[PDB]
Amino acid sequence: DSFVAHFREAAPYIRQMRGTTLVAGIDGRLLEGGTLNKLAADIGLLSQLGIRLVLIHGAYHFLDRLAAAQGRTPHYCRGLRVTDETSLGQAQQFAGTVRSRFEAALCGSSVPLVSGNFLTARPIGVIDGTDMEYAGVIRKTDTAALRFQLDAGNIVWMPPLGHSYGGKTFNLDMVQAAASVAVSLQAEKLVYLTLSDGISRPDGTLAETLSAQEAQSLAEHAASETRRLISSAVAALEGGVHRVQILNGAADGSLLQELFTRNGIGTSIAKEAFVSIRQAHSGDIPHIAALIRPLEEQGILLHRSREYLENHISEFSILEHDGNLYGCAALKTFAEADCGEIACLAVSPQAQDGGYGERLLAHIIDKARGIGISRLFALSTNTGEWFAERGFQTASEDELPETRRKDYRSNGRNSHILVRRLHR
Amino acid sequence: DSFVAHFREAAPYIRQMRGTTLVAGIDGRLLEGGTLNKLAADIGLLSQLGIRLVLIHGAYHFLDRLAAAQGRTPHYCRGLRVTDETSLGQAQQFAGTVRSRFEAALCGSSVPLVSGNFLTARPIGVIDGTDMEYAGVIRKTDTAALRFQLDAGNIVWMPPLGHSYGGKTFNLDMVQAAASVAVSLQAEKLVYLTLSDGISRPDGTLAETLSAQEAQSLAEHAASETRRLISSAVAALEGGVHRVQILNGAADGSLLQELFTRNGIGTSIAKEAFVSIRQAHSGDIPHIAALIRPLEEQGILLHRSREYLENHISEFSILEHDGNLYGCAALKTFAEADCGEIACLAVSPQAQDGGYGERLLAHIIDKARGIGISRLFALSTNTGEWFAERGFQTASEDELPETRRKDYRSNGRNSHILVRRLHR
Amino acid sequence: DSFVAHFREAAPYIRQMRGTTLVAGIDGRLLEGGTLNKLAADIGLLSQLGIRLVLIHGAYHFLDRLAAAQGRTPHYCRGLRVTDETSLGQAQQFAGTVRSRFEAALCGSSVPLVSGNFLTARPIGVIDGTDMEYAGVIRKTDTAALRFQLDAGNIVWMPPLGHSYGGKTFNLDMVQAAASVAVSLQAEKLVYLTLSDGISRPDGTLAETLSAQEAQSLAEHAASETRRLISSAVAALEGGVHRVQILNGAADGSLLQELFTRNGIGTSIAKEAFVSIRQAHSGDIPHIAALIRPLEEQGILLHRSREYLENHISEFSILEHDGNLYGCAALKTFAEADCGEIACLAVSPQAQDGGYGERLLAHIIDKARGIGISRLFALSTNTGEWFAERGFQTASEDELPETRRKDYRSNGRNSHILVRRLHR
Amino acid sequence: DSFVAHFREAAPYIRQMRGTTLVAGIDGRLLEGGTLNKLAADIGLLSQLGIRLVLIHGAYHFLDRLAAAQGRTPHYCRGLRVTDETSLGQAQQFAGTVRSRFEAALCGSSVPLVSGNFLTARPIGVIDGTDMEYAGVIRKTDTAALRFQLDAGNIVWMPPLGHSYGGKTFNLDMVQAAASVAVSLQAEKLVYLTLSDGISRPDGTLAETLSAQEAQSLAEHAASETRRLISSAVAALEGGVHRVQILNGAADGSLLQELFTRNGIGTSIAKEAFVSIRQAHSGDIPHIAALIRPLEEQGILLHRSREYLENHISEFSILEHDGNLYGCAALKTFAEADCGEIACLAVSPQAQDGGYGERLLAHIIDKARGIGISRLFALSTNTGEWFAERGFQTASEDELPETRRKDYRSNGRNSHILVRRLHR
Ligand SMILES: CC(=O)SCCNC(=O)CCNC(=O)[C@@H](O)C(C)(C)COP(=O)(O)OP(=O)(O)OC[C@H]1O[C@@H](n2cnc3c(N)ncnc32)[C@H](O)[C@@H]1OP(=O)(O)O
Ligand SMILES: CC(=O)SCCNC(=O)CCNC(=O)[C@@H](O)C(C)(C)COP(=O)(O)OP(=O)(O)OC[C@H]1O[C@@H](n2cnc3c(N)ncnc32)[C@H](O)[C@@H]1OP(=O)(O)O
Ligand SMILES: CC(=O)SCCNC(=O)CCNC(=O)[C@@H](O)C(C)(C)COP(=O)(O)OP(=O)(O)OC[C@H]1O[C@@H](n2cnc3c(N)ncnc32)[C@H](O)[C@@H]1OP(=O)(O)O
Ligand SMILES: CC(=O)SCCNC(=O)CCNC(=O)[C@@H](O)C(C)(C)COP(=O)(O)OP(=O)(O)OC[C@H]1O[C@@H](n2cnc3c(N)ncnc32)[C@H](O)[C@@H]1OP(=O)(O)O
Repeated sequence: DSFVAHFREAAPYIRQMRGTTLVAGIDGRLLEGGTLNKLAADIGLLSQLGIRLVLIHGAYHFLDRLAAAQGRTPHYCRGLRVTDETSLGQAQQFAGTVRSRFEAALCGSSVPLVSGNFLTARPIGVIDGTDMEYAGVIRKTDTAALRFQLDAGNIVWMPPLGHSYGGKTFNLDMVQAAASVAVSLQAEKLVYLTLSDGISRPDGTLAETLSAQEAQSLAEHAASETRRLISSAVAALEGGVHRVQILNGAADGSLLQELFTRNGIGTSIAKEAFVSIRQAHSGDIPHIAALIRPLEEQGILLHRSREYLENHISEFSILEHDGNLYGCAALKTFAEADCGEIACLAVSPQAQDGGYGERLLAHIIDKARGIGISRLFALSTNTGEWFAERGFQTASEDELPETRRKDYRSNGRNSHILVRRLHR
Repeated sequence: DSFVAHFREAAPYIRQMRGTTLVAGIDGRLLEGGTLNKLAADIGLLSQLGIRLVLIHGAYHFLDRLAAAQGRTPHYCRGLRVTDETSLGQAQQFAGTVRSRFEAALCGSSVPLVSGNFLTARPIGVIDGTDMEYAGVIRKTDTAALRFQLDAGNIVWMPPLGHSYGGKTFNLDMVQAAASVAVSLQAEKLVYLTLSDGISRPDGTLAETLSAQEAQSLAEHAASETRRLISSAVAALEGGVHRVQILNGAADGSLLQELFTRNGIGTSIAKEAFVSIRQAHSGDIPHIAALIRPLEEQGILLHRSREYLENHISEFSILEHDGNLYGCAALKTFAEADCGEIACLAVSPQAQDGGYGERLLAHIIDKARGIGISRLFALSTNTGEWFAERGFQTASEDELPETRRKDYRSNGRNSHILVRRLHR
Repeated sequence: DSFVAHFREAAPYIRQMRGTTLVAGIDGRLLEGGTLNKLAADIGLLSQLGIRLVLIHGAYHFLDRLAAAQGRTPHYCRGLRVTDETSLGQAQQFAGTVRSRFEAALCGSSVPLVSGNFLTARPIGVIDGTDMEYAGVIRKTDTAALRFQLDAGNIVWMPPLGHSYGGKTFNLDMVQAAASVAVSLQAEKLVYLTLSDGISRPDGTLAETLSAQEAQSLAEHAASETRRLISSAVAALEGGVHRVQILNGAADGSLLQELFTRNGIGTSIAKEAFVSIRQAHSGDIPHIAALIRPLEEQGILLHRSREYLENHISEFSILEHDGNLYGCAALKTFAEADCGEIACLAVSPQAQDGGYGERLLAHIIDKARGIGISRLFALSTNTGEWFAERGFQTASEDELPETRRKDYRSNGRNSHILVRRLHR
Repeated sequence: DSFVAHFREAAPYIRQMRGTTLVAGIDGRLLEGGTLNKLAADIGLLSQLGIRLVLIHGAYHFLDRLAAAQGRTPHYCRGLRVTDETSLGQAQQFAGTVRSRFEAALCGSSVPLVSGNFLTARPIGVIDGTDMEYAGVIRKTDTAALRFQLDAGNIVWMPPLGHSYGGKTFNLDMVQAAASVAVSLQAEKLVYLTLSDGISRPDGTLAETLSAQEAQSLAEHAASETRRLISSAVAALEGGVHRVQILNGAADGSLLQELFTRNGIGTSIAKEAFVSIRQAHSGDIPHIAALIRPLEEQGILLHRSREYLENHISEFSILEHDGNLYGCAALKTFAEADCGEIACLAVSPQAQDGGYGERLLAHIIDKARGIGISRLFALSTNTGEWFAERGFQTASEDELPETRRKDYRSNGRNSHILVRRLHR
């Protein structure tokens, strides 16, 4: 399209991303090519948009491309890399050349860029018999100092090197280090810039959007490298990071396409919290009753009787935690096979505003879908916009299933009626 | 001595140094030896004492120790270094290894250390026919960003590398770069840590304390390397830096001995501002008269007559600028050859508090010294402590030269009498 | 030694002390002598080093030296002082002269010094029949206002006087007031400057370092004055203050020697928290098992069997709280009587980072010492530096007790071996 | 009146006083009586109203009431006080008792009150032969530290004591010290709380409102004590203080009545800047012409001709500085003896907004008054509210002097007409 249409398309994601923190793990290959000026520029822009940036790069591949040309062969283990003194020394060289060239590339074509001693490392030690020598993992990250630079508006640049209190230096694994830094900062987003296009499924298809479970279950059959991504992306989510993303850093302007279109072009991973939602039974009736009574009493929910719940308990879903129930929601069916109706949606006032509402609606929508329903009605007297704001369009008596149009007239509430269309 | 005596000796310099900025130019040799853990520790301490630190290191010697072992020979010019692409690339390697090892050394045996893209460079260009290729000099230093890190309490670490807006990188001369950064920050002190003990004089003697003139005149006969120090130290002073210092970074704990003892152990350089102080003549009498009248009229200065100034004008010194006079001061002599007396010391109220007072006293003391006087009296009614605070001890009528003891009794002012001893 | 050696010796304590708060209770005798210029200077320095200072002085002795010369005799009670209106009035005089002279002494030989109405007092009331009249104790300290002055870098000076909301003034006991102010500020250190050298033991020996228990048990046989110190020093520790210290304010530069040498020269008191550490029994095995399993499973701890723990349960120590166990650690012995080995050291992840690790190592070291062991080995695969950092030096297969060298080869883990020497 | 009417009366002065600084010099007698609780309360309130308070008290009278009861007699000189060591020591006692009791009184019947070492003193030295011993005057006030406490909302309390850098203490004269502190802070108001009702005139009348000149000329015949007030109040004004005030601190709630009523009850002093305003002559015509032309050209001022100014130059006043003119203003008279008219009022755009406008109107009003005019008209097309806002009420053609009503109709401008009444 036109410039304007594209700019307006990006606007909502610009809104979201603003004043948010984003930790980028970057493959060290991308710091050498012509792939460098391009992505320095894209990072520049990210800065220009009020995004707080932390950047970490790896060095494994450079190290190896020096081992190879040297006669030496690299040993990895549990996926990590045995780093001797000489190659630890070469990684400090590499970090100096990559940071300086990223800087030059960042300056010409003035964004404040900063670096410091934020990471303290300790040696991974020995694994399965094998000494990881100078392979480190992060022991203690200085979260305050970093916030402080990011507060100032500075982009933070981190090499894959931590220091120990014995005055030693340890090579860090970029992929797990970026995950750990993101967890410390509670970053809204962790972005891994790799050399592939996201993460594939069994047969060839690039996985757009994945839950942590689904990612988890891809890994059973996936190549070891992408196995390590997912495991680090899973641990990050579990640690607090709202969203992790895998892209191809080599594919021109991929970074921008991911962040600022509904599409994206790589893979995106997110963890739903635990939300036991189960089909109700006669045991739950006093609980639903207690929850729902005061809302009836206030005119928010249609009067009911215990008889109705006894005889209708199979259209009810409940949301529980540690036994106790915090929500419920019903689905009514009708003579018309295309229609459903979500009713008696409620959540404890004390567990309100945490997404329980949304999870119950989702659950009933999947329940409705799974039985052929393509039009979900909601009839509400004081909560219409909650539904309006979640895909429900305004409707009318005459659009309702015949019998419901009946009960609507004779119940007297003059509630607002809404429908949402559900597809294949 | 004991710990306590040493700690109390350091206290006054600790007072001075606190919250003050200090830019250290460091020879890159000192970043490799066992000379590294030692001086990381001393810099640590400096930090611990509330000193704002900027650190810059050179790379010339490392570069050369790579040219030599390569077959290549290094060309310098007007004292600077022709840096080709390959050696520019090696200086980025060097900076990564030196910053990482200084860090490790700084961490073990936690001080906040920071680095960023504060320098923009431009190529020195061509000199006397010779292309300096990638030899840069600083074009624009980001003074705000630096203050901001130093305000936070961070030690700033700078490599000898600036970036251009064409996305190129230029090797910087440490010695002149540290001078330029210090000038930008208006640092109170610029410290060059070298491999010699300060700067020698003609015959062998280490020059403790030098004015910029005196340094300037040593350089006519001095080795080119120390010639370049002095020229950069001179330009720094002229630019605002209150004090520049040359030490031996290799000599264990030299840094600490310089800053925190009256002694020091290297050389220290400072510029007096311009202070035309000349022997008065009959032309100045109305000016002195005008200056001095209102103070007489107030009881601060002994009454006088124009006759006295006419006939006594040769014991008077005046301080001038752009013709106009801002101060004067007399020296009286007596039958006793060991005695003098500073009198009629005065400075315009509008040029007060800038050191003019002090310069006039100094000048009369040199005048007194040069004629064999070893005891300078001052007789003041409302300004005793100005003299007390500058080496004058309390005295009495009976200590005065006989005739002055006479005039003292019969002038009636009951001014306080002070003396200062002056030696060989 | 030399200046440099002394300065480097002080550096680590300078590091510690920086930005830390220190409340000094000062005997009012020390505010009169030649002991005043000396310790104003030392306090000056303390300021110069970034230490936040609160200062409180007493007046009892001055009051008494006025009662005596007056005919009057002073009555104390439960160790405190009955202050009538007239002597309350004289303590306000004393505070004005002592604050003014401390100031003058502080200014000449410029540190920001501040004072205000931070203390509200209430009357101690009546004790054992006796009216303490104008003897107050602190009712409410304005902790915010004080932090605020200390944040500004000001030294706070407090007289032993609080005000009541009835508009009355109450004399405060310096020793207990300094303890209360320190508790409010949660100061890292409380320092009492007295006229003796610390606190003695039964027979003559100056007690260098004491736990609160040990101090507590000295007091059963100690002179009443030092009894009151310890009781106030104990309550301070219990209240949060990390460390309280008793010195001789009269002994020149004692203050500096305490803070900045390993030695010190007075007495120092600290409270260990509660840390039930007991010899394990067959009941603890499932708990240790549960703790230790997942670490085995991860390769951090040597595989074991329940049989081993059943038959080896006597070399195990466990750390408990409210029944539940949070840590364990074993000591192995060998045919060589000089050798031991700490093994199976572990702490719950949820109670990690609170010093439990350290307490278990300490406990096993005392256990090893008490049975003649002078060389403690530790064999760790992924936790060597935890031991390196706590007095363990690197070792080798050949240094191990013969049998352990055996098991080491044939267990296959290629863990790192460390030893620590333990003396008499 | 009623509470409401009084509160509304105070409101406008509350507006003015808010966030403004007020330095109070307080006679030390007022710190002892029942006059203490009363004025602590009134100062309290002042604080409660957002007024930044600095308070300084004297001690002379207490000192003397100790000299008298001792046999000793006090010597003053040029109005100041010879303070020996013993009485310097007693003033430190006095300051401790007065600050403590003011505090108690301030607390009961919680306002933050602060004190520190803001003053450095130097000895007045010797005057007219006489040694002022420990009589000091302020050498350097720490203006930053004080602003900083006042910024925090703290009331600052200062004793009449400064310290020297020789570690000595000097008694300060409250009256001149408060003037010097006020000048440093550029305080909006300096308030001297004495034991009389303001400053009298020749015959008995309390002087309400005085210019610095008028105060100056009262002093030729005034008692020495009030002579010293005026001289210190004059120097303060000249130094920047907008307004100094003399009250009776003993008269209950005088402080409040001064600040918050149009009345006041003591005396108030203010300095007009220099404002050469002189009757114009034929020399000024080109200058007025140049000033006034562009405003005519814009429709702001009635067209004129040079002829009119030539023949009418005697009704013109001009405001000059260094020769150059910055303003002018005319007064027209009419057949009606009660009428005047201010016209052709103008000020250079470059000297606008500094009160020149106001000074010209004032000058013409005095000119009009002095010739019997009781109704000043102003006819303006684009500047009515400037006049509305300065005592002019709206009027109409028919209210104008007959001839002016004529010229008004036939000039065509439909300017707005305003009048101001002027009385005896
Ligand atoms: C068809 C029907 O069943 S009609 C009956 C609907 N149920 C009721 O009205 C019961 C009373 N209300 C509730 O119980 C509400 O908590 C629910 C069920 C609507 C939503 O529960 P939650 O767990 O709080 O839902 P969820 O957390 O997903 O959404 C919370 C958001 O809904 C918004 N919301 C809550 N009530 C309303 C409302 N009455 N109108 C508009 N928005 C609302 C909240 O403000 C909150 O806003 P936010 O996104 O800006 O923070
Ligand atoms: C023996 C004799 O001639 S007696 C006559 C001495 N002359 C007079 O008293 C004339 C009146 N005073 C002056 O003219 C003063 O300016 C002088 C001549 C004493 C000093 O002139 P400056 O150029 O201001 O001297 P300089 O700048 O070196 O020192 C200024 C410092 O002196 C301090 N100083 C100035 N006057 C005095 C004083 N009367 N007492 C104590 N210290 C003083 C100022 O406070 C300033 O203090 P700082 O170091 O804290 O900022
Ligand atoms: C010989 C042997 O038994 S080998 C087996 C050692 N045990 C294990 O490795 C079990 C896994 N690790 C643990 O259980 C760790 O908690 C322990 C036992 C080593 C220490 O427990 P804690 O109660 O946390 O000890 P403590 O609180 O005294 O010390 C905590 C500090 O140790 C540091 N530390 C923890 N693990 C390590 C490690 N693997 N390497 C280096 N330092 C470490 C922590 O970072 C923390 O650092 P800090 O001082 O900068 O805050
Ligand atoms: C009857 C007659 O002579 S009509 C002709 C009046 N003269 C003109 O209009 C000439 C154009 N204006 C001027 O020359 C204006 O500067 C003057 C003469 C009105 C005032 O001159 P100043 O020296 O600026 O007067 P002064 O400093 O006492 O007052 C300045 C204030 O007047 C206010 N003021 C200035 N012009 C106007 C205006 N046109 N209307 C309302 N208020 C105004 C300014 O905003 C300023 O406001 P402040 O008090 O909020 O800061």
